[PDB]
Parts: sequence; C-alpha cells; structure tokens
Amino acid sequence: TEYKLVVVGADGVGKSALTIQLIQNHFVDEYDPTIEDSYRKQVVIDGETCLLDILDTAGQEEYSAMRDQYMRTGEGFLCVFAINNTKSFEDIHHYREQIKRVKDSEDVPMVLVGNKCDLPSRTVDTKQAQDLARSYGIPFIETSAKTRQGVDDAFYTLVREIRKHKE
Ligand SMILES: Nc1nc2c(ncn2[C@@H]2O[C@H](COP(=O)(O)OP(=O)(O)O)[C@@H](O)[C@H]2O)c(=O)[nH]1
Ligand SMILES: [Mg+2]
Repeated sequence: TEYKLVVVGADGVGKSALTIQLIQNHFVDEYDPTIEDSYRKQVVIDGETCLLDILDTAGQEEYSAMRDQYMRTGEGFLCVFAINNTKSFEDIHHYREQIKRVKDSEDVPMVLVGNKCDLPSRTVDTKQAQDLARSYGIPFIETSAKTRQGVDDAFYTLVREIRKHKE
C-alpha cells in the first residue's frame, strides 16, 4: 500500500539533506498494537504512507551489491543534481537510463530536481534542466534543502506521478 520513493544522484548533491528536510515536516506517530511499545514512526506525503530510500554511489556504497535492487524496488525516483555542479547534471541521463533498463519500462515515475538553488554560483541554467525534463516527459523543480524552497513540492509531485502511474 505504501509508495516507495528512491532519491538518486551524484555524491554531494543533497540527497540526504533533502530527505531529512522532508522527514522533519512529514513524520507522524502511528498506533499499531501488534509492535513493541505500540507506536511506529511513518512518513505521510499527500495522504500516502511513503517509504524512503537514498541510492548512494560513494564511500562504503562504492562497493555495494545493491544498486539494481534499489532501482527494482523503487516505484518513483527523485533524480537530483546541484545547480552549481555541471558534472552532477551531466550524470542524470545515466541514472535515468539505468533505472529504465533495470525496471524494463519506458514509463517510470520520476521528478528532476535541481538542488542548492540558494547558492549564487550557478552553472546549470533552469532552461537546460527544463529542456531535459521535457524530453523525458517528467516534472522539473529547483529546490534548496538549506532554505526549504521547493522541497515539499518535489516530493509531493513525485507522489502524484506515482499515483497516476498506479492509475
Ligand atoms: N547551500 C546548500 N547546501 C546544501 C544543499 N543541500 C545540501 N547541501 C550541502 O551539501 C553537502 C552534501 O549534502 P548531502 O546531503 O550530504 O548530499 P548527498 O551525498 O547527495 O546525500 C552538505 O554539506 C550539505 O549541507 C542546499 O540546498 N543548499
Ligand atoms: Mg554485498
């Protein structure tokens, strides 16, 4: 019943920062008398209970066996680059292609996210990102995990993309 969200993107673009900001404003306690202490934390976004995972590619995760499993399990993907990191934007296509290959699907719920939009150093223009998202047929939004600009909108939009996909 839960929606399975996966955050992907290059090291250091802000995947964890965004996900922490999302959890901070969306966690709730849920009464469940079948578990120890009778209460569990859940994340609820736009009325849906959501599971959250970050696909990390660096540090300990460089040696991981789990990359394809994250892509098979996830139902929708936040594809994150940073607006001050041209290489992170160039990396997006590979992430999208891998997800499509692993899921063997042309239609995978996805949102393109340009994070760190609070920073004054910009090397990825809004138009470059919007043209890429239009080619993919997916939404594009700029976010800042520092100021919270766009964070809720990015996750809410992904939940709606997954809801339309589930039909
Ligand atoms: N200025 C600014 N810094 C950010 C933003 N998001 C993340 N950071 C910083 O960028 C660094 C990498 O963030 P992190 O969440 O670890 O990235 P991850 O490797 O993609 O999970 C950290 O120092 C964060 O504080 C943002 O929107 N604006
Ligand atoms: Mg292993």
